[PDB]
Amino acid sequence: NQIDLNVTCRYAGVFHVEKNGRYSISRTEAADLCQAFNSTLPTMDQMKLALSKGFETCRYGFIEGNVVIPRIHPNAICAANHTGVYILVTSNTSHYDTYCFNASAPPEEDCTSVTDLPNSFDGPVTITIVNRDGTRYSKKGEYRTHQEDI
Ligand SMILES: Cc1ncsc1C(=O)N(C)[C@@H](C)C1CC1
Repeated sequence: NQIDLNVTCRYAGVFHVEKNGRYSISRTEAADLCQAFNSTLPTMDQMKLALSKGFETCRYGFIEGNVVIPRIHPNAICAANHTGVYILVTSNTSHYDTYCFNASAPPEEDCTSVTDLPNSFDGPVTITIVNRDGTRYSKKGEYRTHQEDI
């Protein structure tokens, strides 16, 4: 019973979380997941400031109100070569990665590793935070509050 959470650097408190190496998070699960990191879904303004500090990914993820990809450099296979916060307009499907916002993070680029999941609750799942540099933090718990996400 295991969940891998791949996380990034934080940029003005914003970071990306990919679950089990595939698009697999619902909007309800995304809010609960960010809550386990003492974080919330970023607002579009928070995401734009993170972008301006150096944040970009090549994955769709939830923010408040939309599913987006922050882009700095044009890349043909990432958001159809767009720059800025690219907003997903048309999709049949509901599951993506998520972005999260931690207000107590440093103001600009923070590429230190994440070493805790401070606000998960009691549960049976082995949750493993996986950093980009491979370092890991694991703990037994749960973060999903909606049964349909389990
Ligand atoms: C534990 C941790 N490791 C690096 S920063 C940091 C922290 O204070 N957080 C609140 C983390 C859990 C959020 C991912 C930003």
